[PDB]
Amino acid sequence: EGRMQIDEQPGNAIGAAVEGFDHATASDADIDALKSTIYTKKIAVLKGQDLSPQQFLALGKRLGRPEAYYEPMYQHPEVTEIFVSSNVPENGKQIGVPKTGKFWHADYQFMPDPFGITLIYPQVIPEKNRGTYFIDMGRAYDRLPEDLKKEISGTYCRHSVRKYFKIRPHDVYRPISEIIEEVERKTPAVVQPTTFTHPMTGETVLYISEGFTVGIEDQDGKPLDEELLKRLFDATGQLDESFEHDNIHLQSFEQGDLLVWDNRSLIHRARHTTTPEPTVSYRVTVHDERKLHDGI
Ligand SMILES: C[C@H](CC(=O)O)NCC(=O)O
Ligand SMILES: O=C(O)CCC(=O)C(=O)O
Ligand SMILES: [Fe+3]
Repeated sequence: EGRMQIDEQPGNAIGAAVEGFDHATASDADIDALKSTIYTKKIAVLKGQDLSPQQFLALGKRLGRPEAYYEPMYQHPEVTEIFVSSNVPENGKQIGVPKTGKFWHADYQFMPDPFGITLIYPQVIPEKNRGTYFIDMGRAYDRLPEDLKKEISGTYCRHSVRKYFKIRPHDVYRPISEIIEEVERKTPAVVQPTTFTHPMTGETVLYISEGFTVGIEDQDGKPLDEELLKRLFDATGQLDESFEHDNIHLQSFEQGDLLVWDNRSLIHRARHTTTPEPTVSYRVTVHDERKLHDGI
């Protein structure tokens, strides 16, 4: 340690900026303070990071245990644990996958054991149409009308990647039904309580997203009408295509920034493709000292 400085946004405003962070030299107390900022301010922006892919993984390893993405076409060619979102060819070749995350989601919400912390290190940043949208789903839960809180009490949700699974090069010429069935086998839909208690803060989190949450079911396992999910998406801001809803936060960044966020509390989305500007980002996703929630 000696010079990491965390500047948290005041009051209830989301976010924090972190100056002087060096993952190779930060103390244990520095790391614990950064993690507390992540869980309470939700998004920590590390400033002035000039890191190789290997150094980025090393930074993630200070915060938790990295997990590689289960579909390897997303993986960086040198570092399996880095997920690459890219639409800039390198020597004419596609690296990673283009145009990822164009829907509201929490990362790995369709998997049984999601990690708690996402790290994004932007490489190529659109000049005009840059940033990622976020909604804090604990704050969104707290803002629901009381009767809507009651209606989801006791319920469970089903989450699946089936809508947004991306076709891979080796899928060409396969019948689509075989791919659909392979997705159901490899990544079956996962049931979770509709709300859970955040292990680090005690907040109640509404754990749903328009992109991955495919059904809601009662306290006894019987499917409820998806009109309930639509009303929850509506109330929490996930159906507002203008992105002006009060719950929505647009997180911008500049070169050298590195975003670290709470993947229990937040859902996120890419912006509309209103410009032809490219995006390249590297992502590391880490498990911290607790499961996503205590029922895992
Ligand atoms: C479906 C996405 C990948 C993609 O948007 O192409 N998975 C992100 C994640 O849930 O970690
Ligand atoms: O969830 C996905 O589709 C993968 C990409 C992603 O998580 C993101 O772009 O934020
Ligand atoms: Fe994502």
